[PDB]
Amino acid sequence: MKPYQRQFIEFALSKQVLKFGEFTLKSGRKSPYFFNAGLFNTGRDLALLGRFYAEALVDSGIEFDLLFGPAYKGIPIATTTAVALAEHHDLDLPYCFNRKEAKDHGEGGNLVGSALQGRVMLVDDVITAGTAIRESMEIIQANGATLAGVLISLDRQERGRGEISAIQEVERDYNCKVISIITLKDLIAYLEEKPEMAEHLAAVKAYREEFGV
Amino acid sequence: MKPYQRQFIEFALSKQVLKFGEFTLKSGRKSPYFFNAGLFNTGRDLALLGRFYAEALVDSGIEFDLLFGPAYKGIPIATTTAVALAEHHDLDLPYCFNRKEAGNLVGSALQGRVMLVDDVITAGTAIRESMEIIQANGATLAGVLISLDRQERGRGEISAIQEVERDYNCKVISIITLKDLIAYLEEKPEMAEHLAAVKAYREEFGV
Ligand SMILES: O=C(O)c1cc(=O)[nH]c(=O)[nH]1
Ligand SMILES: O=C(O)c1cc(=O)[nH]c(=O)[nH]1
Repeated sequence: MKPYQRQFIEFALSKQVLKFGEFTLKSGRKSPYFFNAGLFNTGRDLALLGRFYAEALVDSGIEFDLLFGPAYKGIPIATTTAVALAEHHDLDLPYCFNRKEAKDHGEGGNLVGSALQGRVMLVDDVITAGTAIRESMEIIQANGATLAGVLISLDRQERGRGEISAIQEVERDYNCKVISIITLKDLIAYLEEKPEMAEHLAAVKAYREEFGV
Repeated sequence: MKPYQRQFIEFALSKQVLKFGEFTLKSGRKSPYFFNAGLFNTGRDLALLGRFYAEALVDSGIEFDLLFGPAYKGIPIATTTAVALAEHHDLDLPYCFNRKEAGNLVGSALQGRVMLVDDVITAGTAIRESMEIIQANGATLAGVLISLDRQERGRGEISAIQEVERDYNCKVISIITLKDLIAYLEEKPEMAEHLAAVKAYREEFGV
C-alpha cells in the first residue's frame, strides 16, 4: 500500500475508529472488525480525515468539478475534504450538500453551497447497502449533473446480499468508479506487520474467507 | 479594527457574501446590505472562513470544551472552524451538530462548556432550539460566535443578540459588527453611496 494508506490505518486505530471485537453489521453478519467513521469527532480528526480523503482523490486522477456530501454524515466530510484540497493540493473546488426538506423561507430548495452542476465527486464513509448514494444520485440526476465517482474511507470487499459487493453494486447501478482510501486487503496487509496484531490478522482473514469477494 | 476583521470584510466582499442593494430581511425590513455566509461555497472560502472564526474565538479568550453547529448552516461552519483551530492554533476540540428534523446528535458527546457557531442571529430561533438541546444534555453555553452583528433592533427596544445574551446569560461574540463595516466603507471612496445607504439604515433601525 502507499504510505498515506498505512498512515490512514494508523490514524483510524489511534482514534478508535477501527476496532476489533464481535460486531453485528447492518446485514446481520458477525464481523471481527468495524470501522466507525463517526468517531472522527474532533477538529484534529476532521483536519486529518480531510487530508486523507484529498490525497486519495488526487491520487486517483479522476477529474471532477464539485464535491457533494449527503446529509448528514457527508456534510462534514465534504467540508473538510474541500478545505484540504485547497490547503494541501492547490485546488479550490465548489462543494454542495443537501437538506432533507426545504426551508419555509427562500428558494434554496434542498441544496446548500454551490450550484450542483458538472462532474460530481460524492463523498461517503463506508458503503453498506447504498442508500445514501441512492438519495444522492437522485439529487445529482435531477440537477442534470453527472457522477464522476464516489470517494469513501474503507471498501470492506465483502459480498452484499448476492454475489457482488455493495461497492460493486454501486458501480454497476450508477455506472461509476468508487475510490477508497483503504480496502480490506490493505487492512490485512497492515495487520501482518507486527506480531501484536496476529490474532486480529487471523480473525480478519477468516472473515474474508467466508464473506470476501 | 483588528487585521482579521479587515481581512474578513475584504474577503466577504470579494466572494459576494457581503452585498449591497435592496433586500427583504426575515423581519420584513428593507435593508441596503446583506451578509450571506452560504456563499462561502468553495474549498478556499471554507478554509479561510474557519480561520476567521477560529481567530475571533481565540481573540475572545472564552474557555470552551466543544464546538456545536446548528443544522444546517452551522454544520460546515463548525466543521471548518474546528479544522482551523486544530491546524492553525494547536487546539483539538470536540465538535457536535444536530439533525434538524429531530439519536439527534452527530459527533462528540454534548458535554461541558459549549461554544455555538452560527452565521447571523435574526430572531434567535436556531439558538433557542440549540440551547434546548445543549441544556437537556447537562452542558452549559460558553458563548455564541457569529460572523456579523448587524447592531439593529429586534421587535422591541433591544437587539436579537441582546435577547439571546439575556435569555440565556450567554456571551455573543462576532467576527465583525456593522460599526466595523461602516469604518471600512468610510475608507473606500467608491463605496460612498453604499456607505450613505447603510448609515441611513442604521439611523432608522440601529440599536
Ligand atoms: O454495518 C456495516 O456493515 C458497517 C457499517 C460501518 O459503519 N462500518 C463497518 O465497518 N461496517
Ligand atoms: O435579517 C436577516 O434576515 C438577515 C440579514 C443578513 O445580513 N443575513 C442573513 O442571513 N439574514
